[PDB]
Amino acid sequence: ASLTEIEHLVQSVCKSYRETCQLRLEDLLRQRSNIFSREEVTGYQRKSMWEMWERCAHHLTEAIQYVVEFAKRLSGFMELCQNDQIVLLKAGAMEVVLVRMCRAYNADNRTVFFEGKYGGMELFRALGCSELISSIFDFSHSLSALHFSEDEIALYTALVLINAHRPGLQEKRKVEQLQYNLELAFHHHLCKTHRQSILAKLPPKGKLRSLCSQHVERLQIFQHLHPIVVQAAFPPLYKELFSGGGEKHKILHRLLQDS
Ligand SMILES: CC(C)=CCN(C(=O)N(C)[C@H]1CC[C@H](c2ccncc2)CC1)c1cccc(Oc2ccccc2)c1
Ligand code: NA
Repeated sequence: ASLTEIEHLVQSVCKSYRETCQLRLEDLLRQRSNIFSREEVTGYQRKSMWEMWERCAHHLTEAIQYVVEFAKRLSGFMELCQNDQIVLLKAGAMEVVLVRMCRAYNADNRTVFFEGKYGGMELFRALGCSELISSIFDFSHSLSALHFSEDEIALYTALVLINAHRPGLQEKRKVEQLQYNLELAFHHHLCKTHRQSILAKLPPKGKLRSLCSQHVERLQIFQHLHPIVVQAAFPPLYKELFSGGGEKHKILHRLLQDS
C-alpha cells in the first residue's frame, strides 16, 4: 500500500458509512429532550417478556441489515470469497451495531434513543436480562467518553468487521492485507486530526465478545421459555445469526447476492 492509497481509503470508508449509517446523528441529537415519561416507562415495564424480546430482536435485525449494506460497499469486502464474507458478518455484524449504538446514547442522563424517545435502563426491565442490559449501557457509556466523530466510527467499525482472526476464514492472508490497510487508514486519520490518544482508550476486544456471548446466552434462556414465539415471530435473519440451530435458513447468502 501507499500514502495516496490510504488517504483514498479513508474517504472511501467514510463514504460507505455515510450511505449506511441508518440514523442521522443530527436527528438523534435533536431528540435528546424527548424522553419517555414515567407513565410511558411503566407501560414498557408492563409489556410481556415475549413481546419485548420480539421488538428488540426486530430492532437488532433492522440495524444488522444496514451493517450488511455497509460491508457490501466497504472497499475490498466483496473481493473476498463468499465463505469469508459470511464468516466476517456472522461474527462482526452484531459488534458493529453495538458500536453504532453510542450515537443514540446520551451520557448526560444515561438514556438511549428507543422507539421515538430516550429512556433509561429501567425501560427494558420486562426482558428479564438486566445484566445484558447494563452491559450494553456501560459499553455505550464507555464510547461516549471518547467523543467519537462520524469519520472515527466509520473507520473503527470497518476494523471491527475486517478481523483476520475470526475462526473459519479460508483466505486468511487476504483478510490480513485488508485489515492492515484499514488499520493504517484508521491510524493515519487519527494522526492527521491529532486524535491518536484514543487508541489506548478503545475498549478491549473481550468487551464486545462478552456482549455477544451474553446475548446468545440470554436468547437461549428465552427460547426455552417461549419456543413458539421465536419460531413464529422472530425475524429469520435473527434466528440464523443467534439461535441454535437456526443456521439452516441462508438469509445472509441472499442479502449478499442481492443488489
Ligand atoms: C435492548 C436494548 C437496550 C435496546 C434494543 N436494541 C436497540 O436499541 N437496537 C438494536 C438499536 C441498535 C442501535 C441502532 C443504531 C444505528 C445507528 N445509529 C444509532 C443507533 C438502532 C437500533 C438492541 C440493542 C442492542 C442489542 C439488542 O439485541 C437484543 C437485546 C435483547 C433481546 C433481544 C435482542 C437490541
Ligand atoms: Na454517546
